[PDB]
Amino acid sequence: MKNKQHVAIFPFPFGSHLPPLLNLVLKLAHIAPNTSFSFIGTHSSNAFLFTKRHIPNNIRVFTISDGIPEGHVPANNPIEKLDLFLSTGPDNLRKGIELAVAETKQSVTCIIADAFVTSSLLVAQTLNVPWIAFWPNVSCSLSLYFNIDLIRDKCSKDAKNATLDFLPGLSKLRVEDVPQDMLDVGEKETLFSRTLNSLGVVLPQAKAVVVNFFAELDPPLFVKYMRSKLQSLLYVVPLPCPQLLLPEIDSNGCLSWLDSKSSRSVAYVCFGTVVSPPPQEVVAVAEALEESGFPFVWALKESLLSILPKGFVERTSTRGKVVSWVPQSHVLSHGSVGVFVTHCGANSVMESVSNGVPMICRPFFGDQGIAARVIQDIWEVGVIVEGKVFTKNGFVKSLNLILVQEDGKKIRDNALKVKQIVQDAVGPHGQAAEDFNTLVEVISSS
Ligand SMILES: O=c1ccn([C@@H]2O[C@H](COP(=O)(O)OP(=O)(O)O)[C@@H](O)[C@H]2O)c(=O)[nH]1
Repeated sequence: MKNKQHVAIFPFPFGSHLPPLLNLVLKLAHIAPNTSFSFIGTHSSNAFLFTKRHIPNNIRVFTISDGIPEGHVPANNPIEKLDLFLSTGPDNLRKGIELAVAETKQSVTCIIADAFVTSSLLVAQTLNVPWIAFWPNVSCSLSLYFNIDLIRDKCSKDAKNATLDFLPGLSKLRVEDVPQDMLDVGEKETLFSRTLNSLGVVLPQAKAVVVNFFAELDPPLFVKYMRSKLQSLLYVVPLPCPQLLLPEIDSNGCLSWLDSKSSRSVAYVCFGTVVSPPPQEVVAVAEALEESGFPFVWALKESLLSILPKGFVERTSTRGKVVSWVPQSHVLSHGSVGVFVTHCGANSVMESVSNGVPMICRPFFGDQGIAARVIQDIWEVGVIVEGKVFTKNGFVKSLNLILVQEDGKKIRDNALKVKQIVQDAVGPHGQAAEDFNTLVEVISSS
């Protein structure tokens, strides 16, 4: 009998949403070489993922519109391109289905999609195939979308430090941690925010929800609560499969520089690929790093070099490296790194906890605030920077606490314990290995 299984995949075609989904598809394609996987992105997302990359013969890449008409120039803000893509609706996605069907000569039997591409659920329903939602954001934020009215009410009435006890397992979360996106009502709403707010209604329609994280790290009560809301909740280990990686390079010599440093002594600083930090906070980070005396690696976009203090890079040249880009996952895996100063993007957080590196957190947008709260108050593997924004004195204090002070010992110890938990979770007999098998069988059975 001819195998005719054919999975169509729709990433949210933007930045750090891309590698985690390719990673899952590579693992699925490897274990089911007789199954077709059709990865449907935009011209820009495909260039981002596939330019210098060999892919398995059962993965094929297709291109759909990004929703930016020729001639249009989006404003310099992270949401516009997201809105324009989402505005293309299910018909754009169905152009991708068409291309995949024409190439494979196989009808689609199953769709895997980043949960933000809610239009692909309509596509799956039209085709009468299961829809599998992929969740690469902070795992704990799933609960928010089932409690929007309660959350809005509490954020409008109660104190900023009031806890969200009505969320099972997440009583440590506070009003101040809530994504502003989900509170905005009226002109401030965007197609993006409206799409995320629909997740409470969208996600229970998924055959399964696949979380790009470790179940062992989420509060068990939160996991139980989410199971009660979904048809199936699966946790597939987010660590990279062999074929996701390129040969590691180091054009800045970060790793060799780190080799010259002592165990857990270096502060690694990075705000990710999206955050445009306030210039005043960039200056504060520099002043604090210099004042602290600690060795540091700061991955900083080169457009921001002009606003660093005059002579800062030069004065700190013998103890610090300020560079445009680093192999971050390999930097975080280096024994010399003692703290990660982060915006708390989900992928950065994953890389940090899996490598036993404690964090100093300054969440900027989206669900970073949720991640920061989990890091400080649940896992207890880091702190939210003193004052909630970078200041020279506050950041210096946070650096001292984690890197050197006896008062930071508990956090340092916890980071190591969490690393061991992750190491024990990725084993062949782990529940995550079972969840992966479960997902493979959903695809097989489709
Ligand atoms: O100099 C850098 C800066 C970032 N990253 C990677 O970019 C991703 C950042 O995604 P995250 O979800 O942390 O935040 P975002 O950039 O999407 O805000 C992570 O995989 C980082 O390891 C990197 O490799 N080198």
